[PDB]
Amino acid sequence: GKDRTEPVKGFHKAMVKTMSAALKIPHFGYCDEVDLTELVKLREELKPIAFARGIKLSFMPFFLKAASLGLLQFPILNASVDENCQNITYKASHNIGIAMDTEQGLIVPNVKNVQIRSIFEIATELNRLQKLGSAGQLSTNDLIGGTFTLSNIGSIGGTYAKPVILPPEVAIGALGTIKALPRFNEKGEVCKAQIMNVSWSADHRIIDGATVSRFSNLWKSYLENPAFMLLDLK
Amino acid sequence: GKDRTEPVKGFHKAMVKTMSAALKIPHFGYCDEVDLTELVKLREELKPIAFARGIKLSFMPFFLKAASLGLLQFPILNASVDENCQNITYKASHNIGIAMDTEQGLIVPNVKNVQIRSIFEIATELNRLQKLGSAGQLSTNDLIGGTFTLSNIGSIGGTYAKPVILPPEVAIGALGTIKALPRFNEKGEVCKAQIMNVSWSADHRIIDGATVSRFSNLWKSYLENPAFMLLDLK
Amino acid sequence: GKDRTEPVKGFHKAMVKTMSAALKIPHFGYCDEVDLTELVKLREELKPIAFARGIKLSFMPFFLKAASLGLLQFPILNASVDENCQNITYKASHNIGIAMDTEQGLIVPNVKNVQIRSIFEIATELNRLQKLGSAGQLSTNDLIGGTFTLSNIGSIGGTYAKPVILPPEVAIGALGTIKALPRFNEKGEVCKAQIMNVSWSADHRIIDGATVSRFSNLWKSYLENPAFMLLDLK
Amino acid sequence: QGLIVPNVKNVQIRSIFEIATELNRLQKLGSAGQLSTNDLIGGTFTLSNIGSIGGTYAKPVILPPEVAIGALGTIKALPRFNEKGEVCKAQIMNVSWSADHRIIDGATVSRFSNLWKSYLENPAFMLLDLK
Ligand SMILES: [Cl-]
Ligand SMILES: [Cl-]
Ligand SMILES: [Cl-]
Ligand SMILES: [Cl-]
Repeated sequence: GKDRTEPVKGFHKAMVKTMSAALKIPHFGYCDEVDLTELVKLREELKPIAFARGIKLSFMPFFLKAASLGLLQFPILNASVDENCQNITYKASHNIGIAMDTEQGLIVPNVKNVQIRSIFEIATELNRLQKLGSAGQLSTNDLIGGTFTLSNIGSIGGTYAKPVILPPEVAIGALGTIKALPRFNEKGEVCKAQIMNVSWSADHRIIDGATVSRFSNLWKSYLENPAFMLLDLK
Repeated sequence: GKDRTEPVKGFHKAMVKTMSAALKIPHFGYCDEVDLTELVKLREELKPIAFARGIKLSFMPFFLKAASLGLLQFPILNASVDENCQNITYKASHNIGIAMDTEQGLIVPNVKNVQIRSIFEIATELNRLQKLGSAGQLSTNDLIGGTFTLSNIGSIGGTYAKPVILPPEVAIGALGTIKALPRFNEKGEVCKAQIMNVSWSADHRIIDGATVSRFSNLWKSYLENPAFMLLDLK
Repeated sequence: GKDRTEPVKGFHKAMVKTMSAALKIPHFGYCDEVDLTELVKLREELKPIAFARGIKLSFMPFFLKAASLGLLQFPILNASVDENCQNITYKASHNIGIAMDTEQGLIVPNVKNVQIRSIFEIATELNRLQKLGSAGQLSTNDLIGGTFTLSNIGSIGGTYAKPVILPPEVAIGALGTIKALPRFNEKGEVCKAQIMNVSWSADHRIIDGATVSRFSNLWKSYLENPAFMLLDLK
Repeated sequence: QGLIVPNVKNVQIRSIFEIATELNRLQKLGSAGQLSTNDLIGGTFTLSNIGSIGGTYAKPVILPPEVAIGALGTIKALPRFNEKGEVCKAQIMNVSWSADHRIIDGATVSRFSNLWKSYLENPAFMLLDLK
């Protein structure tokens, strides 16, 4: 009825500080659309195997593994920079953060070493981080060491977005809602295509547009043609 | 054929300062598409009732009422924040600004108290502000006290945007051109759908992704299905 | 397979400076889609004539000429601003930059005086700049005096982007991938339309929303209706 | 020179692509009669791709002291019912296993076979557990 004023208190303090720190990073946005039809079908095919094994199989495990595969080719996107971008540290480990909101705000735990983990393992670690995350039970280790972040806004809504890079990282993707839209196939006939938008933000002080674009294409070729991931997995 | 220097003077100075103060806000962007097929139809129907009552009715009053509805559920989006973001003021009134550009620069009049006004009353207030706005006669009271802003860029053109938040507000939305596109219906058949793009920017220091996304979904559902708006109005 | 730290050195130092400088600019984003079906056709009929004169004709010359035609009508976009944005210098020459990444990232040579050059002249000049750029042999003068930049991200991939303005310029545009989509014609029939996205960033300290937008529609109208460009060419 | 059987080492930590690379290598060497001791030794299990020449089914001979071997026949397009019940082009291959029945029982080879098969009938199934 009247205006209420309140302290930003406690845990809400971290977001203020994280997001303010991101003012120092000149964001270059790059977006695309990804045709996820073959992926949607694929997820359906593996749904029963993963249920049998006790896991719920979402799309994220696929996005994560493709991102990682992509980071092998473009390792500069899995790097950090110092106070004034004097120096860059390339990080061997793909510790990929998953953005979450809680009643206490923004939390980003990461799956460690995605580069040596299978899609099934990634699914398992996601379930774990999510359960812990919703019980307020994430460890310090779950939160530190993140090298790269994906944010599935698409689980609530949206198409395109402009996500905020988390210092000290240099890049973040936001995934929008998967939507059936009319699109042409190779014969030029109108099909049902499952279309997802992706939006990357990159620190343009050390990531040029070709890097992020080509990374995006590789990420996207992997998801549009899942079998392509098969080639180099062991 | 020749270069020319000029001072930024007078009313142009104000835009320099607002936009410069916005640099302190870490902007998070979130976008969506909205099916306005029922609303376009609904609007054609109310046109003559408005014309009879002396009012040009556009889409904005609907966008305004629906924003105020969502803000009731997500009042943090109608809030303000202080010098270095240590206190939130949650603001009772929904003073929603309509961003206009004048032969004089950026001007943001608002509709006071949208939460206690009807679409028709909002339309009346919009007509008043346009009369005065395009004549250069907006008054101090019409300009001040804004809590939240929408910007109808699509009255000129466009799809998505990155609007710039007006301090000390925490969010702003931009609406694109309503435009007919091929889209699937429930039966999986190809229809004409009146599609509009929405682009929100929010102060990620105190507004997380889920809040802007859920707000946006709510706003969207009020517009995709105007019937829902019926339920709670008095 | 461990971390490697490294100095940002040599040429990459320039990208850090430029992009850091761009933080002082409150970027406003405006985006749209452009129907290039006629243009694509048009280019197909011209390739032969230009191949016959020893010039590869891409889309870029068209985009450049149209931008140029638009800047004649909206000259504030081809302007520069000083230290805390107190004076605007309107630039007579349209020296449009073409953002390129080399094996050393960001290089932005420009075509001098687009306002007085033919599309064929612009193609020619773009060809000169490619030859040089990929040989790492662009000269000083090729790189200075830029007044406005285009960045054709879509020659790799992409739909929308949030490009970074290059001080002391006040605007840049990014062009996405040209992609066949299902679109209604005037009869209300589903057609194959050759669609491209454009994303504009502008310094909202001195360029307002209506200015970017109307400039964009003009540019867009020149491309959707290439005949329109004839009217005032000499 | 007759029968020669090199093996790809430690397949379980290699990708399809590395395996392909090793095959081309062993194929090259084999042709030039240049295979090393180390290439020929230590095999634990054998495949014979008879269908690079011909055949459907086969009875391949186990290589002591291994306990199993698979022969692969020619991939042929054959008419087969789909999920509906309509005739389709199906790309059909035969596999014949021989197993030392002193220690390998019928369910084992068969259950092994099914697993292999479904990996190949639904290649996406392999995506799932590779690293
Ligand atoms: Cl920026
Ligand atoms: Cl679309
Ligand atoms: Cl930011
Ligand atoms: Cl900004």
